[PDB]
This record gives sequence, C-alpha cells and structure tokens, in this order.
Amino acid sequence: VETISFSFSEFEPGNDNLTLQGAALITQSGVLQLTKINQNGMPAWDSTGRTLYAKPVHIWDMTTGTVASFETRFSFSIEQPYTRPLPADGLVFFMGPTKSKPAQGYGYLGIFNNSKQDNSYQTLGVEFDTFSNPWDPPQVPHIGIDVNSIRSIKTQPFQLDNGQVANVVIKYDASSKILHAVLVYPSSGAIYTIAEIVDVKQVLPEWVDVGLSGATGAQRDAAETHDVYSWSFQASLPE
Amino acid sequence: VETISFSFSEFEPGNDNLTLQGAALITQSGVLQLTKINQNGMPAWDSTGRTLYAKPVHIWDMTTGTVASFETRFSFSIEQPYTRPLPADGLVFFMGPTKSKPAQGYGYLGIFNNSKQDNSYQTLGVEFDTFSNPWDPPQVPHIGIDVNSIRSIKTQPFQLDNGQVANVVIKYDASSKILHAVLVYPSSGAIYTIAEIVDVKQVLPEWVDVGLSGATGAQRDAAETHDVYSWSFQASLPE
Ligand SMILES: *[C@@H]1O[C@H](CO)[C@@H](O[C@@H]2O[C@H](CO)[C@@H](O[C@@H]3O[C@H](CO[C@H]4O[C@H](CO)[C@@H](O)[C@H](O)[C@@H]4O)[C@@H](O)[C@H](O[C@H]4O[C@H](CO)[C@@H](O)[C@H](O)[C@@H]4O)[C@@H]3O[C@@H]3OC[C@@H](O)[C@H](O)[C@H]3O)[C@H](O)[C@H]2NC(C)=O)[C@H](O[C@@H]2O[C@@H](C)[C@@H](O)[C@@H](O)[C@@H]2O)[C@H]1NC(C)=O
Ligand SMILES: *[C@@H]1O[C@H](CO)[C@@H](O[C@@H]2O[C@H](CO)[C@@H](O[C@@H]3O[C@H](CO[C@H]4O[C@H](CO)[C@@H](O)[C@H](O)[C@@H]4O)[C@@H](O)[C@H](O[C@H]4O[C@H](CO)[C@@H](O)[C@H](O)[C@@H]4O)[C@@H]3O[C@@H]3OC[C@@H](O)[C@H](O)[C@H]3O)[C@H](O)[C@H]2NC(C)=O)[C@H](O[C@@H]2O[C@@H](C)[C@@H](O)[C@@H](O)[C@@H]2O)[C@H]1NC(C)=O
Ligand SMILES: [Ca+2]
Ligand SMILES: [Ca+2]
Ligand SMILES: [Mn+2]
Ligand SMILES: [Mn+2]
Repeated sequence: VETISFSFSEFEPGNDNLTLQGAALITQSGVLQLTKINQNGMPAWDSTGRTLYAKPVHIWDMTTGTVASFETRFSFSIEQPYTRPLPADGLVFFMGPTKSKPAQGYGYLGIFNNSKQDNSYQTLGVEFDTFSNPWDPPQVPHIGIDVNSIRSIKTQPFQLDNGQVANVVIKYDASSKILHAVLVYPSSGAIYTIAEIVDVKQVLPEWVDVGLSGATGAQRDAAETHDVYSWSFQASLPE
Repeated sequence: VETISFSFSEFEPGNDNLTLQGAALITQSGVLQLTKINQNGMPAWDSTGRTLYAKPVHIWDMTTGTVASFETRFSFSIEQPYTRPLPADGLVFFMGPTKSKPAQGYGYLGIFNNSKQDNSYQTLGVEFDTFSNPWDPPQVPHIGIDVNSIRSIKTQPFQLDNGQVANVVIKYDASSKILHAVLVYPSSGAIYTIAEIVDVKQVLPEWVDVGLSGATGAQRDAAETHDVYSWSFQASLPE
C-alpha cells in the first residue's frame, strides 16, 4: 500500500514542504494568508495565491487500475469588511497535474482559465465560493464540487460566519467513489454537508499536486480574507 | 411534490405527534430518554425504547418510480457510569414498515430479530453502536449504515465524549443515491463522516415510519443512557 500524509497544526515561515505561489504567504503568527492583506490590515482586491504540498501524490495506477482513498482537513476564516462592492471570490481545495502554476484569478479561483467543462484541466476541486458569477447558483456563499470546470456538478449554500473559523473535512472513498465534504462552524454550531459520486480515474492523472488556492475580486475593494490555520492530508493507494 | 417535515427543539410530555414504545419517555425537563433510568439516577440494563413520528412518510412511488430525498438532524448524549461490565448497546435512527412494534433488544437495537441479512426486514438504519457483538468490527463506538441487517455495510469508529452532546446530520440524495451522515461533538470539536450508496427502492416499502430506538445490555449493569434533546426531519417526493 502506497501511503502519504502530512499535518500542519500551524504554518512556519521558511518551511520547504510547501510551495507558495502568487500572493500566498505564511505570517510570523503561523497563519497562511492565501490572498494579500494591505499595510492597513484590509484585504487587497485583484489577488490570487496558492499553496501546494511539495510532494506529488499517487492517486491511481493505470497498470492495476487501483485508486487511492484520501482525506483532508483544514480550518479557514473569511472576513468581508465592506458592504459594497460585493466581496469576492473565494477559496478552493484542489488536485490536478503536477508542476502547475496559478491559472486565472477572480471567479476562476486560480485553477481554471475559462468556464468550459474541459477534460484537459484534469482537476478536481471543492470550492467555498463567495461571489455569484453567471455560471453560479444565485446563493452565496456555497460549497461546490468542481470536476474539470468551475461550473460545479453539485452545490450547497451555507451562511458565512464573518471572521469565524470554519472546520472542513473532505473524504473520498475509492470503493464507492463517493466524495463527501463537511463544513462546521464551531462558533454557531452550524453543520453543512455535501456528497457526490466522482470517479477520479476519469478526471485526474495518476500523480497529482494537492493544494489550496484563493482569489479576491476584479473590481476595487471586491475583496475578503482567505486565511488558513491548519491543514492535514492522507492518501492510501491499495497495492 | 409531496413534502413532510417536523422539528422538535425539545420534547413536551403528552405530545401526540410521537409514538413512545417500550421504555421510552419524555421527561418534564423536555428530554427524550430512550432507555430507562432508575430512581437512583443510573441507567437500567435490559431496556429497549423507541419513538416513532406519528405520521408515515411517502418515501417512494412504484407508479412513477420517483424516490424522496430526506434529511434528519438530532442531538443525543450517552453516559457510561461503570467500568465493568462493558456498556451496551447503543441507539439507532431508522425507517421501516409502518405500524411496527419493537423487535429484539440488546445488540439488535430494537429493530432486528437476528443477525441475518433478510429482505423482509425492509429497514434502513444509521446506528451509534457502543458494544462489540460477533457481527461487529472490534472498534466501539462506531457509526454504521444498516440495510436489512444489523451487520452494517459500512462502519466508522468514533470516540465517545462521555455525557457530552453529539450533533448528528443524516442526508439522503435520491438522485445520486448517497446516504451521508455526520457526527460532531461541539465539546471537543471532533467531526466524523460516513457515506455509502443505498437505493431505497430495493430496501424500503413506499410508505415508512421514521424513528429512533435505543437498547441497554443483556447482563447486569451493562448499560448507559440514550438521551435525545431535539429531532427534526424533512422529506420531499418529486411529484
Ligand atoms: C518537511 O521537510 C523536512 C525537511 O526537508 C522533511 O524531512 C526530511 O525528509 C527527507 C526525506 O525526503 C530526509 O532525507 C534524507 O536525509 C538523510 C540524511 O538526514 C538524516 O540523517 C542525518 C545523518 O545521516 C541526520 O543528521 C539528519 O538530521 C537526518 O536525520 C539521507 O541519508 C537520505 O538520503 C538517502 O535517501 C535519498 C532519497 O531520499 C537518496 O538520494 C540518498 O542516496 C540516500 O540513500 C535523505 O536525504 C535526502 O535525499 C534527497 C535529497 O534531495 C535531499 O537533499 C536529502 O536531504 C531528511 O533527513 C529530512 N530532514 C530532516 C531535517 O529530518 C520532512 O519529511 C518528513 O520527515 C522525514 C523525517 C521523512 O520521514 C519524510 O518521509 C517525511 O515526509 C517534511 N515533512 C513533510 C510532512 O513533508
Ligand atoms: C402536532 O400535533 C398537533 C395536534 O394534533 C397537530 O396539529 C393539528 O393538525 C391537524 C391536522 O392533522 C389539524 O386538524 C384539522 O383541524 C381542523 C379544526 O381545527 C382547527 O380549526 C379550528 C376551527 O375550525 C380551531 O379551533 C383549531 O384550533 C384548529 O385551528 C379541522 O377542520 C380539520 O378537518 C378537516 O380535515 C380533516 C382531515 O385532516 C377531515 O377529516 C375533516 O373532514 C375536515 O375536512 C382537521 O381535523 C382533524 O381531522 C382528522 C381528525 O382525525 C382529527 O381529530 C381532526 O382534528 C388540527 O387543527 C391541528 N391541531 C391544532 C391544535 O392546531 C400538528 O400538525 C401540524 O400542524 C397543523 C396546524 C397542520 O399544519 C399539520 O399539517 C401539521 O403537521 C402536529 N405537528 C407535527 C409536526 O406533527
Ligand atoms: Ca463564483
Ligand atoms: Ca453491537
Ligand atoms: Mn461556484
Ligand atoms: Mn454495529
């Protein structure tokens, strides 16, 4: 069995186990700020930042046809300081081709280049979308399961607890092909759940990079924070 | 669309929207005690209690072949006062044939008569099992999805937070046929998730009774409490 796992209770600056891209940075306080925060403490618009684990993950093997089961957990907080314009754009946990660089920002969340369903993306993602684009359901924020497109195959609205820490659990059972995600706000006790069938063999390459990506809006002050406090991951390829 | 829903933030004695069976009873404090608590405040062994919603639910229609999506949420607490013998047996959320009376107690949780996979049970259940029977995995407690048998098709171990309130969310998406359940302990922040594919058309009759059942052990003092604080349910049959 081929296993891989990591667990960051907090982030330490200078760590070489994480690849920071775009605006992403680790603070001295141990927080991973996916998108830029200005000198005045306000989140900057037109910002995109990602963080990829430094080792690729063996998700499936073409030879034996076996696929890995995996689980990831992370805590984040989003703060929306302005009433107008509408805050944007959100953050997303994703898996895709190795050696990737950030894509388009804004509503594409740093992982897509357009709104088409393209098999060449080879990307699986679980988004926490805060801005309603024309390809989105009208309710925001919402959790969404993205398969080769920013147009989710399944969506679940949730109420943002402004600036409060949200705990997320995403689990994939290779046997049943079910991807199930849970979001809990300890502050209010709110629990949201979403699940959908996804056969990763039809989506992802055998080896993938796992990461988190965040983006702020295309217009002035259409922004919010995308802070991550911890992140753990584990995958097992039956072999 | 045929919809049905209920929501009990707390329970009131004398309420005629709930059918109490066996040892189940609602206290003046508004708590639903599934299993008996003695005069000295200790949980009694050899006890079985159930509570069914007073109206049957239309889960699927043979004529059109459509099936309902549903969701239930409830809060409970289990207290295990003795180190020996091992506490037993657990509680379970279930759906089965209308007009049912309690079955065998103990490890059968008041809903089964033996440990066979029998299609005549026509029962779907999500158990919170505290005692390891020969048909159980060795880890207890565990969440389990039961389909026509006490031998779960899927199990997930969890750590009991003795006497603390656990929040449960069980959701069934008819389109994908996924039954996903979540258990959260606000006290410790623990989150457990379990999902499996279940086609209710192959399991349940068109009309079902929904309920909660609990049972204590077969030997002296093999007991624990099975207290429920709230319970809501909603189902929608696309029509
Ligand atoms: C977080 O980042 C940490 C820092 O990078 C990770 O820890 C490193 O993990 C490296 C493995 O990828 C590991 O590398 C090996 O280092 C050996 C020498 O260092 C040890 O022994 C020294 C005395 O001999 C001692 O002084 C040190 O303190 C260490 O204890 C070295 O012998 C190994 O070489 C063998 O294997 C390599 C292939 O891996 C061959 O190329 C080589 O011929 C030889 O056969 C190996 O060296 C590394 O090899 C590749 C090369 O590019 C690297 O430059 C070279 O370092 C390294 O020891 C530790 N570093 C430290 C300080 O402990 C950490 O990884 C996790 O933890 C480690 C312990 C291991 O269990 C990993 O599998 C884990 O993933 C990162 N954590 C996470 C979650 O990602
Ligand atoms: C929790 O328990 C509650 C108490 O049982 C539930 O509320 C009852 O719900 C009954 C529906 O199942 C409802 O019954 C109807 O009552 C009508 C008369 O009462 C109202 O109007 C009076 C003045 O006219 C007023 O004084 C009262 O206070 C009420 O406002 C009556 O006209 C209805 O009869 C018609 O329909 C029936 C079929 O349902 C026909 O048989 C009849 O010919 C006529 O056409 C109906 O009467 C009931 O009929 C069936 C019979 O066996 C019953 O004995 C008879 O009562 C009843 O009014 C309320 N009770 C109260 C105090 O409000 C509650 O149900 C939920 O809430 C209600 C309001 C409704 O929305 C339900 O659909 C909900 O489920 C239970 N809650 C839950 C979550 O289960
Ligand atoms: Ca969007
Ligand atoms: Ca058992
Ligand atoms: Mn979206
Ligand atoms: Mn069991």
